[PDB]
Amino acid sequence: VTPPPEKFNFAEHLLQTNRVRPDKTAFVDDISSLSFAQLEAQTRQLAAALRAIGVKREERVLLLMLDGTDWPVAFLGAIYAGIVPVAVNTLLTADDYAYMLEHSRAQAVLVSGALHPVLKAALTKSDHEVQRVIVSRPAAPLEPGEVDFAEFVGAHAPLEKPAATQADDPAFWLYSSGSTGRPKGVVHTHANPYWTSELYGRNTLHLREDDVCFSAAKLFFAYGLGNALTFPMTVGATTLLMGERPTPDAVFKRWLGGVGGVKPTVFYGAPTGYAGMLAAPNLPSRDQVALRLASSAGEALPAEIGQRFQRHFGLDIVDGIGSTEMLAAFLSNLPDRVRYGTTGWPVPGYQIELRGDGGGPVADGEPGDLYIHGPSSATMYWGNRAKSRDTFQGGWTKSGDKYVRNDDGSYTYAGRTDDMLKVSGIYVSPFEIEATLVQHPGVLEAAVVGVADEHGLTKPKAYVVPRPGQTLSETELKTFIKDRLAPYKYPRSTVFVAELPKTATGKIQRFKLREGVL
Ligand SMILES: [C]C1=N[C]=C(C(=O)O=P([O])([O])O[C][C]2O[C](N3[C]=NC4=C3N=[C]N=C4[N])[C]([O])[C]2[O])S1
Repeated sequence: VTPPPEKFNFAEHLLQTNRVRPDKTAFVDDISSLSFAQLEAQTRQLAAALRAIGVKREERVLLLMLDGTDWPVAFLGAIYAGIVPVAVNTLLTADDYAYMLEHSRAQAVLVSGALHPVLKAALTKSDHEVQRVIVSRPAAPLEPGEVDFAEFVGAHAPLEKPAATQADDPAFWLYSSGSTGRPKGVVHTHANPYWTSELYGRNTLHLREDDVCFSAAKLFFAYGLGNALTFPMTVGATTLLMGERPTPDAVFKRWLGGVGGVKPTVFYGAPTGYAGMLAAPNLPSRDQVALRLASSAGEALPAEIGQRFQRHFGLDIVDGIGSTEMLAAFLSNLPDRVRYGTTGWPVPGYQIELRGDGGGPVADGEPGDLYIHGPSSATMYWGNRAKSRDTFQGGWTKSGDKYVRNDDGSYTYAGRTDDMLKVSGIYVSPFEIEATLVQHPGVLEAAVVGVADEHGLTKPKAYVVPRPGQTLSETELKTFIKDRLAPYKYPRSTVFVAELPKTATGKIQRFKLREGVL
């Protein structure tokens, strides 16, 4: 793979690549579609619109939008103008967005109408620098100053040339959370999604022009950003986007060609999603779908889920591990080489290290801390030098995982080194859940650990000490957590206990809870 030139604008690169297929569908969702030509026009018109309102090169804008054909226009349009889009989760609270607006110093916000209310709350309570709010598909009247995304794009002539960016300049940000502290702004360069899209999308998955890509993982996830934007645009594939929550019925409807007259040939999701679909009553048969490749990421794929998917569809699930910091997978099974119970082999282009307790090599079969050296690594966490020093160490990126290398060169996941839990393939901090539970007036203490469910998938499990003298029923506690935590963070069960095992210094002995002692 030939490195990108030093003068390089990722958005312009993706546009140029597809000037050979102007009338092929680039993106299609429930209500709209965009050829590569139409996408290029609207991308460059949005870039001009953003510059016209005074957003200058290297400044950030907040991109808070459901998956839809407007999403890649917003993302590539900012990048084409040398403006840095900060692409964020659509299921967060006003407080979360308030912090992101201040931390990013976003100068404009591109928001889906359905998300305007939470953004309104975030703008009102924050010390933001937002100059303009641009609402894609408004769901309510427009407040003074705000503009409709389609009118905004339609009102400016396409920018004549891209910003003269370098390949190592920041191009976009994603946020990722550790076990405590604020979400971390992961800064990715113009080069990084070129490397992931060439090394993984093209050379590992073998995506191609006649593919139709469909990702249960949303575009604001690093995984989804590759699956359904950078990978397909790199090979000219057509991408199906879906705004709504990715339930089995929603997914099946798309698999069967219920949207845009296209049937997906490549599907991406988390193992939890695959388990959910395999259990659905209306699982399609192979003759009904056009899938040729099924990708999985976010959490380890239990062998039995892959085996059941293979037995039903005649297709393996290809399990790879990536991270927000590395942007896409660096360890992966191959489409024609799958070993269930492992994450496969290093992606060519990435060097992998397992380090022991002195930082040195570990022997095959023993766990070590995983570190990755690859050309797609994020450069830093914006504004957090301490965590950046901890993570990005002179060419090597600490993943937070432990892995075991097998005799055939494959790698088996062996857990985290930080307490973080991956539930439905999404980061969850047990300390957040604990902190939420102890604000219930009936809870004295709480400890949360991860437990494998019947399918081998990790879920939170809560141990709660009731506050003496307070009626506390499981049902009232479930309702308490319903409106305070996103559903994927719900504890699978809650065990009420009279005490928690504690050292003798006030620390909960969480491993005894993992061990089943209570
Ligand atoms: C491609 C891709 N990108 C991204 C991803 C992810 O997931 O990211 P985040 O959120 O940052 O996270 C990371 C983590 O998670 C986990 N995983 C993933 N994948 C996997 C896993 N594990 C196991 N296996 C697999 N496949 C870990 O922890 C990491 O570090 S993807």
